Amino acid sequence: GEHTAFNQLPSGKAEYHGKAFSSDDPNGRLHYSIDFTKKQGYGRIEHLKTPEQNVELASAELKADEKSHAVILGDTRYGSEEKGTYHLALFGDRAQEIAGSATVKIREKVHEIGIAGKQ
Amino acid sequence: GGEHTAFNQLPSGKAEYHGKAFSSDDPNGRLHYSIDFTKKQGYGRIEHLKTPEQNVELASAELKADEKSHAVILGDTRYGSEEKGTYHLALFGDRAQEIAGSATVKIREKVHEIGIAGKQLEHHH
Repeated sequence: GEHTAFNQLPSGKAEYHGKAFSSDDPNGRLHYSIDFTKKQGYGRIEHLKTPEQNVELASAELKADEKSHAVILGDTRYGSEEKGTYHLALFGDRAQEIAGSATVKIREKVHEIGIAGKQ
Repeated sequence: GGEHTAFNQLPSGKAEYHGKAFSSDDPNGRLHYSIDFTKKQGYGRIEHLKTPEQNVELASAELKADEKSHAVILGDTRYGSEEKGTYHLALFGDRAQEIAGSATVKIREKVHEIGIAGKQLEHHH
């Protein structure tokens, strides 16, 4: 439901699975891990038909945005090279859900990928 | 080519963006978005998604620099004037030719993620 407030973050670690969908491919999958104690998250997009869109969602810090909402802003990578960025927001009293998006630049073309996951 | 617009490379005037709005179950929506570069404000709307409540207003929000000096917009999503969530956009190209990001819409305690992307259709001063 509501955005998880940064100063209301649950304790420990969480694992998320869900969908990754581009404008022409609704069939990708998201895997994402959050360590609430270390304030860190990372994951990956998989199963999109374009191999280069199956990016690593590189290790990034869990921080507050200007509305005090718990967010993660990180880099997207493919073969260890930076391809763009991703933005995730946490939802629920226990950060049960994550949603946001990722960009992947392929041959000077930017691809926008919607991402969503649940514990 | 395809790089983030640096906040100090922003054009002036106003630009209109048209493009796609796509949820995990509906790839056929449309984005309309206006950026007033002089006032550093943007707003728009999502339309043509089959679920009426997903056709949100992307409320007026500030155009600012992110931590990498990239031009971005973070604002609220609304439907019937009520807040439904938030949206984020990033600007791409040396003249902010494109925008891409996403919007969240909460419907009956369920959060819906909508991918959004647009290209400059019109620019005036």
